[PDB]
Amino acid sequence: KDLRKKSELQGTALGNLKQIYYYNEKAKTENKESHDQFLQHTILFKGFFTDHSWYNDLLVDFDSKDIVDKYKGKKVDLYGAYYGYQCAGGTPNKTACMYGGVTLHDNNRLTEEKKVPINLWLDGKQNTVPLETVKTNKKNVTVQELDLQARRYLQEKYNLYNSDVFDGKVQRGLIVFATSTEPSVNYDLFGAQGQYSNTLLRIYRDNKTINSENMHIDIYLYTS
Ligand SMILES: [Zn+2]
Repeated sequence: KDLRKKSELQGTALGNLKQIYYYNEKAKTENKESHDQFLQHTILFKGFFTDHSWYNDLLVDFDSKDIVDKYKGKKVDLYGAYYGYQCAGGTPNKTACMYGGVTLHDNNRLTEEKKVPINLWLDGKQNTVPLETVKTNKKNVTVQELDLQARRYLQEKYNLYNSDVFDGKVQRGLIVFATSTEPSVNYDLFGAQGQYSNTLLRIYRDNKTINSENMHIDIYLYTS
């Protein structure tokens, strides 16, 4: 208990979360490099997009200058949710923003696609979840990549970010990313801050990375 209640979220926020985890498209590219910055806690990827009608460039925000230095210049893979609202730094009017979602490319490939085990409870009762639901090709994966996939299943299966009206029964929820080599990382499914992207997605800014090898996800849902 002590997770945020769905009712504590204001108007637009709920809709924007559903926009984020169900409707919007995600960025996903392999082998990209750049030493281009805007602000010292950022890395600017010019020409990131090449078939997207609106956007051209991509500005990734990080926690600090230190973290930037780690990927700056290196060959990286990108996987995350981006937005255009209140976003600038690159090609004027054609830049998209994104928090984290960057891992080092070289030596992070897995011979085979890893399917991440999901244990799910609804008011205590266990519910079986298909294994192809969440998967990755990285030894080291950002929590964001796994998180985006898991919440999409939660939307489809449980109408998670829908209004009570449109069959949204879950009122409180918690997602846990468990690993043995380290302490777990868990998110209050209803704890995002703010109403729009730029603020809601700020949770992936730490660019948290966990090892996919022998790891699973725990989800707890409550209709009250
Ligand atoms: Zn567990």
